[PDB]
Amino acid sequence: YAADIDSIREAQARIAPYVHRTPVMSSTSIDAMVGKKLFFKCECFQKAGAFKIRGASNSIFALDDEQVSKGVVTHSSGNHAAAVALAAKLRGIPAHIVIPAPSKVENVKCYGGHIIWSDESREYVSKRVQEETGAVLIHPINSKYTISGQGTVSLELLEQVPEIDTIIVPISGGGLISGVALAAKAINPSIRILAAEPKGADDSAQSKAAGKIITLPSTNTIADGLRAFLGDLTWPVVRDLVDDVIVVDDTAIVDAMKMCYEILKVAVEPSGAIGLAAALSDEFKQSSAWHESSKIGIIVSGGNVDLGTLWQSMYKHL
Amino acid sequence: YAADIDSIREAQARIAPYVHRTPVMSSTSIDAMVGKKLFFKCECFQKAGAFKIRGASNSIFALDDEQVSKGVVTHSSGNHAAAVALAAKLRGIPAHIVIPRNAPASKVENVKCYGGHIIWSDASIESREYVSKRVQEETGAVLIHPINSKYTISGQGTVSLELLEQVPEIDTIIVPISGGGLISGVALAAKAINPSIRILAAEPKGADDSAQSKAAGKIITLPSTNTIADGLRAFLGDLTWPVVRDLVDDVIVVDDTAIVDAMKMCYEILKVAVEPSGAIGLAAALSDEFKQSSAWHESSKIGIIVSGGNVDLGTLWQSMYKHLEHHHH
Ligand SMILES: *Cc1c(COP(=O)(O)O)cnc(C)c1O
Ligand SMILES: *Cc1c(COP(=O)(O)O)cnc(C)c1O
Ligand SMILES: [Mg+2]
Ligand SMILES: [Mg+2]
Repeated sequence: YAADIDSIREAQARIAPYVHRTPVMSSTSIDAMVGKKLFFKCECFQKAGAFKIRGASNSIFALDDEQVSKGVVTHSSGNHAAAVALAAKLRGIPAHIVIPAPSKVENVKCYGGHIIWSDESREYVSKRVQEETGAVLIHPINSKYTISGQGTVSLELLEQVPEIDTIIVPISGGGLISGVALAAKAINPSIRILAAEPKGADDSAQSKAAGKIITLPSTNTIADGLRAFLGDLTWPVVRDLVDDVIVVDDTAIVDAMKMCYEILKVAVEPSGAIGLAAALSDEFKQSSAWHESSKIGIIVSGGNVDLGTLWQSMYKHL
Repeated sequence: YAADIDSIREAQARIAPYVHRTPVMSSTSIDAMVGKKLFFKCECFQKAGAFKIRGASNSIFALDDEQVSKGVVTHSSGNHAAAVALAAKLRGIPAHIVIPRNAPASKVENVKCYGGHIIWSDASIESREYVSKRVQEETGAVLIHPINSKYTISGQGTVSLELLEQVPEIDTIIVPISGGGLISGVALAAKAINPSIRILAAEPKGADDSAQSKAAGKIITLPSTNTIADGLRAFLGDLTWPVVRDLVDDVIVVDDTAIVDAMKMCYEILKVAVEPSGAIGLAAALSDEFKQSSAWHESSKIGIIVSGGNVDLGTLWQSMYKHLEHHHH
């Protein structure tokens, strides 16, 4: 596979000065609903509001002196942008960030990212910047270094809760779940890894059922971080090391988000709540994975969400 | 004073099996805005969504078997109602919770959630008290104070025992104030551990009786209150006032738009789903009043007590359910 336990441990050593060891939270009330013990790995509390700084940090700090000196570049409309900007700030090198985009821009400026605006056009702008500067491209999902950084989530989780027997992971490009599964399977081959995916962007579930990478002409989900398709380095992990993809609709995602805010008191983004929706779902509850499970890790992947509606009403109230 | 370091340590041992040791969080972004290092003590992650289970657990578990046999009773439209119901549930005893009939549906649900025996009342304090008195007469249940008692103050002081162990370098603590139970416990424990620690209250402009009381040199009340900080509308009690008078350096008064700004920052930067009352410590830390004060110049490492996360976000959810439909359309 594109990463392994060795590369993941190298990642952990490399990024440990720069990322938070994020907390695990639980709730007896949610536990009762599911009928199992849930452990929420809170990457919403990671630097920049999501897990992606791990992969971005590993990618950037892994570059030698010669390479990194040209800066880094990426095009992104989401959490990857801020992650690259922060990782580059920590390394001391420029980050050229081609946007787009929603708030997610403010997070890049916060880290001194050099924003180069896009309108196709994303790739052309990213392409021109690369040709002229030589800046190294940092991938949101599909590389050894970001997969490896992402797997550190599993190293921490299994230190924090060593009896975890199943892990539910949100899926988009599959970087997070690939790193998580690779690290976890290496520490304990009997751990079950399950993906959580929205109905209107259910390519990963289709892919697994079809035995081949499926792409979709469009996607239809409020889980804005979950609209990508699998890459050629992540699909093999999804195919071989992930038992199943639990598919849930957006209403279930919102229902789960509501629970995160109201019960856990964690201000997650919709994409970060989907693991809980999966754990609450009939599809999961009526399955063998459920019957065999006892202690389930849930990766709460981020918390970057625009709640401007809320604030407007409050300021209107006066 | 009504409590002391020994009471608070007895509280710690008594409640340790029943409450969460809550985490401390920080943010380099917020630190740069204040110009200081902030440490958020997250009582929003405490059982029942707030710190009050500490005081309520202490009060309930301190009782002997016969005392508790007739149950416990309180009156509250807020977080205290649920804290008493939970504490009572943890010991396996009845809780008579006197609630006004017009109390938020969310706060009633939090009581039902813990199996509280609800006794309904009219909205005035006099009504709540009249009902609370009759329940005590009919049952002999023992009254659990939200603010003004040794056991409640001692339980609240465990917040400081944790926080000062978790971040020993803390030199100032900003604490939301309403009846003054939290800040009294926090101050008594913190000062005993380190008498040079600065304790600051954070209070809404539309409910600034603690600030008025400090200036007057005795307990002052207001003819009404006017704040979105719904847990901060009470007045000081005769056991909390002495501690506020002697051990709290200053009351930082902020308006409701500052509170909303600080709540927004809690959500967007810290990723913590606080209630408005729980954000006021950050509003205080961000204020001109604080930044131009002597306390700011003297301070370096500042603890902020994030006191709770129980807030009705119905408006958010309604908009989200609407948005996902349109999105599929
Ligand atoms: C990108 C993202 C994911 C999915 O990550 P992949 O590695 O693309 O599967 C999940 N949650 C959040 C918050 C994200 O930003
Ligand atoms: C009650 C309450 C306070 C105030 O506590 P006192 O002991 O009355 O000063 C602060 N924050 C929250 C969230 C509360 O419920
Ligand atoms: Mg998908
Ligand atoms: Mg007041």
